[PDB]
Amino acid sequence: EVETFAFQAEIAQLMSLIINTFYSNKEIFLRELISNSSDALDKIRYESLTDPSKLDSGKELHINLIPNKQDRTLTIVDTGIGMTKADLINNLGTIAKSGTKAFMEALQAGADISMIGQFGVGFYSAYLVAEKVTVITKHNDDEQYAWESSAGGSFTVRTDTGEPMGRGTKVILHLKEDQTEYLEERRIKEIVKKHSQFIGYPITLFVE
Ligand SMILES: CCCc1cc(-n2c(=O)[nH]c3ccccc32)c(O)cc1O
Repeated sequence: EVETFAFQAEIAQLMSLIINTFYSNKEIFLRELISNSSDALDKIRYESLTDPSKLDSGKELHINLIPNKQDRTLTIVDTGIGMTKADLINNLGTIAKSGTKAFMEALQAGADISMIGQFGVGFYSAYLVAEKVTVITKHNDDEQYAWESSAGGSFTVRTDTGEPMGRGTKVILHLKEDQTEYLEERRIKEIVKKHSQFIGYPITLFVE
């Protein structure tokens, strides 16, 4: 059972802009995804202060970076609060309609694509380097779901019965053929040190 949805016009326009605009500084996609993981981890940390049972689905708060050269994928895994099915469908928990508007207005006032995260739509910077993105998530209040999109105006949502996660979100980037540098250990280390050196959770870079 696969459900197919149309992106709202503003989000489809944002995705087309990220895919078709000439912009060389693509590495910022990783900072944006680590930042989103950190926000998810802050949220489960805060909720767990008053209700420690929210950590029954996993006490470890961390971020893993998993490159796979054979599949040409870079996966970012976190054990944050996760997302419900309703949040996935509602632009992955983002204010994507108003955020896209504010980002578009900023771009005309002197901003560049690297400032995308300031408008709450940093997730979509994944399309600077990925031809397809799969988001697997598990929130304490819902079942495990997989969201997927190759852009083109639509996304799918399905239940995910393979590999239960416990709690959190997994973003799988199916890299564009000319963006395989982001699977190289030295390149990932460089980007984490440059843009994410002070994140408040352990970031483990897996090796092959
Ligand atoms: C999948 C869209 C963006 C994104 C979102 C999340 N995320 C969640 O899964 N729950 C969140 C609650 C607050 C902030 C970000 C959250 C994440 O853990 C990683 C991630 O890359």
